[PDB]
Amino acid sequence: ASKWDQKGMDIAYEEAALGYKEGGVPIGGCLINNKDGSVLGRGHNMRFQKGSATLHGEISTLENCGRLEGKVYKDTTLYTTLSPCDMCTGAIIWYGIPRCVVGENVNFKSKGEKYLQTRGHEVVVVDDERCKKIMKQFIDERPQDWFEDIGE
Amino acid sequence: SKWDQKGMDIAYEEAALGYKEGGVPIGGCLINNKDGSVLGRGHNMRFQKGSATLHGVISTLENCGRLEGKVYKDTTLYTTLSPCDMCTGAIIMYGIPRCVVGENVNFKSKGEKYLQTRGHEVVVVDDERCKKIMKQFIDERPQDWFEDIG
Ligand SMILES: [Zn+2]
Ligand SMILES: [Zn+2]
Repeated sequence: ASKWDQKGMDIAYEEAALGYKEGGVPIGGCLINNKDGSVLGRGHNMRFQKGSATLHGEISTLENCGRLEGKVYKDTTLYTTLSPCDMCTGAIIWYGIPRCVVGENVNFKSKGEKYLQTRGHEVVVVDDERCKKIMKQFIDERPQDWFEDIGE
Repeated sequence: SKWDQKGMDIAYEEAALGYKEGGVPIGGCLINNKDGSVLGRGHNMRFQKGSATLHGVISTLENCGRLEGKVYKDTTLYTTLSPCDMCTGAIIMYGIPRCVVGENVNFKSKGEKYLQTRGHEVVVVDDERCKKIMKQFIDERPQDWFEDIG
């Protein structure tokens, strides 16, 4: 485990909770440079905040980093409170982000988690209970909104 | 399919429009398969908005707005260039069954095959207009191109 994992998941959960407060889906994340622990960006799901079909927590996080050179992505970790969907898996693959740390994969899991390993990326599931609890609360109280985010 | 000509004409329109704005000439649109209605269209906004994620497919899907998951299940996504792993994942996640690609000569990624692997139909039309405009951008601005896909 990398020394910044605790920092990364803390920030990612902060983003998920902030997003929950604003009325949206409690999925957050951030991008951390593995060398020195700098936070390149952070964000949360913007489906309800901005009416966005594409701004998942992982995409929002990457957009909030701005355009980075390819070399930067190559030594980063992306932290996300929920297991990534097929789109966010593709983003991680496309940018070449070597490490993906997942809060939990209990309330949601896609084929992207294993496809990340197939494409050579390290996936870490921490099984964070704070993430599980906030995500389970949203699902339980707004289930119809929940199925829209995963395109069911 | 009867809308393929219309869909590629719109996607090319978007790509040429984005080229005139100074951006990457990659455009697309989403078409409902039953009646041929355009659900949304867009182009790559990398240079227009300093965007890391707003590829032509992602831009196109953003411009449709939030839709019910079932709407996507009988649509076709048109794109002027073969999609990257990210746009491929968007097509997979949303359940868009059909993808019509203008050309995969100037660019082709693992996402074309992965799309078929995951049960989606991928059709490459080898449009010459798309190849021409994309080749031009690559030849005029190879450093921007390689900074993006290299
Ligand atoms: Zn996602
Ligand atoms: Zn793409």
